[PDB]
Amino acid sequence: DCTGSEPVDAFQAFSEGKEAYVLVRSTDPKARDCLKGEPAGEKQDNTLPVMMTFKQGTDWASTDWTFTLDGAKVTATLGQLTQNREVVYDSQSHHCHVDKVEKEVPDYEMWMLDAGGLEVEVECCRQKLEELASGRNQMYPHLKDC
Ligand SMILES: CCCCCC[C@@H](O)C/C=C\CCCCCCCC(=O)O
Repeated sequence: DCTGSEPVDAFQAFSEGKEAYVLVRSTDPKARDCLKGEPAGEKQDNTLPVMMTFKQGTDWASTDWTFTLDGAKVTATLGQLTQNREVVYDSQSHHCHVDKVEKEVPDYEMWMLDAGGLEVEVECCRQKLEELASGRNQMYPHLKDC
């Protein structure tokens, strides 16, 4: 069945902001190499401090974001930058989840704890992403010598 955590809750999907999640799949041809998200503090009200990292060529890169959580919704802000996402799927143990990136032509992403194990859950996330983004070429951001 591949039934995951329901109802879907962004905070729960992020392991209550106690873990780092890496981007493993994306329909975005602009997806950044090694894009990783990690907690950078405790949960301020419905907001969560997050440090996003990635690699540009051989150089590591960094940015700080404020996540605003509302159920399954995630509003990420940095300066004048605002990114809206909706966690559409969340694995049983909150090991991996699938996001819809809100925009003119929406993109879909698969994030997961940076660890092995719970491979059936990983497969389920992959399956849910295929459903949401069927027919879309996928990129593998974490498979870039990260
Ligand atoms: C809080 C731990 C991180 C969980 C991962 C959240 C995942 O579902 C995606 C949610 C928000 C991602 C924000 C995207 C920010 C872009 C980072 C790269 C860049 O644009 O510079």
